[PDB]
Amino acid sequence: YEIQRERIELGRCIGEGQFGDVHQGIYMSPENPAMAVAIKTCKNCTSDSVREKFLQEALTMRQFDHPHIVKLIGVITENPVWIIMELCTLGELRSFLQVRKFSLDLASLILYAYQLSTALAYLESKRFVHRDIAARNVLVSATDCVKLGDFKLPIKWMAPESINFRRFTSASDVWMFGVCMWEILMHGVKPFQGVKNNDVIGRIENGERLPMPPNCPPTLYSLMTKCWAYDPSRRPRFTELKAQLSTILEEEKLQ
Ligand SMILES: Cc1nnc(=O)[nH]c1Nc1cccc(C(F)(F)F)c1
Repeated sequence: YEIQRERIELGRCIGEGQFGDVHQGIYMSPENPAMAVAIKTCKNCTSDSVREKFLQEALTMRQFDHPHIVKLIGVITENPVWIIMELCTLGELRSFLQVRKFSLDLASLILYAYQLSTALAYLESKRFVHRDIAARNVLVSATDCVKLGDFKLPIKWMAPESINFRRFTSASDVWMFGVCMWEILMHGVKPFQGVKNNDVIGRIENGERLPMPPNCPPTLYSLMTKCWAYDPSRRPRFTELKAQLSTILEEEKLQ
């Protein structure tokens, strides 16, 4: 997986990552003389601590093979350290939804939820817990294809047991997925706008939940609400979410 730096032509900055800017570029490879790629960079990669955390993402992504999870292409492990990834040419999901708010039909939004559910059912099948499911970590490969894209706490997305006890499980991922579905159906609006991170848990404990997005199907909102059961053992698994989203999608496409 090590790639010679001379094989990479760094292009334009496409966005911001947790560790530094992400660029588009070209990988001039034996298999493909002009492969379009994304290049993740890391500020302060001279710190062993930071570099270990950065490159851990690449190690993680290398373990997965799924149509809706972004693929690792390789790494450059000399300063400045870079991770070379599959390029998703339509960019981050939140930006995409906000810009295309009035060009995306409901069927596409449900499709995106469904595709993410397929990725997360796959991770569940491997007993992998993601811990940070949110629209900010999803990328758009085509107008009909989204992918999970990325391996201070995201309190507004977290399950109550995660906030209270720092416990993350497959069940907490489902809660976060519920929030991510809400985000999609809200065209990339963040949950709990105007609320302080410290006041989120009080509202959750008081039985409050994110409201039904405008134009959201009732079957779909009901599914979200099931993801947000206080007791983790009452939340569905991703196999059930995927099946229900497929039926909802098909009902929408028949409309
Ligand atoms: C990991 C990855 N793989 N393929 C990509 O095409 N982009 C990626 N990451 C990423 C992270 C943050 C922001 C943005 C951007 F450019 F805004 F979309 C992209």
